[PDB]
Amino acid sequence: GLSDGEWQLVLNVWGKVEADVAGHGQEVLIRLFKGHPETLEKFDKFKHLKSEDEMKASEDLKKVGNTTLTALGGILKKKGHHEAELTPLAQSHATKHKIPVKYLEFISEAIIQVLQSKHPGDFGADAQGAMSKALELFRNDMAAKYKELGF
Ligand code: HEM
Repeated sequence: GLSDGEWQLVLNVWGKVEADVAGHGQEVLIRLFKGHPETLEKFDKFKHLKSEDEMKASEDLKKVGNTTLTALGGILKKKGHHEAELTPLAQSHATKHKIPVKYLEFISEAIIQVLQSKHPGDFGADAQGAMSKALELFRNDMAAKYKELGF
């Protein structure tokens, strides 16, 4: 339940992400791995990255980051009516990448932390609150799909 007004602030912030998705994507993943290092273990391609300097140099990290944020933007733009963009995501993350719902909370916070560090003048009190409700709706739908898949 975001109001139209909140969907709008979400989409205005998202616009800044879209002017550089791969740079924001890389920062988001280095923020999650620095803050919850155990999340790094689900990424077989990144098992072996040892420093922030190796994460910054990694070509595959830039790509997964990019892919992650392109898929999130596609959902957000649906404004809550994302059942179909969401199912395949839940299927893959539940059954193949095996991501627990808590990890969805860690990535939500890295996303907020990156928007906050990069766009402080555009990520005021209002945009913070709208963004945060949108990520929460996203986690709650994911969790519901998980339960339904029997996980
Ligand atoms: C914003 C929430 C997320 C979105 C939108 C997202 C999106 C995606 C997409 C679109 C793919 C590629 C296709 C697929 O396998 O479904 C992918 C792959 C993957 N995701 Fe996520 N993801 C999210 C959260 C996470 C989290 C929190 C983790 C682990 C902590 C994770 C782990 C993985 C792994 C291990 C892969 C395979 C990557 C590879 O080596 O190519 N995802 N993700």
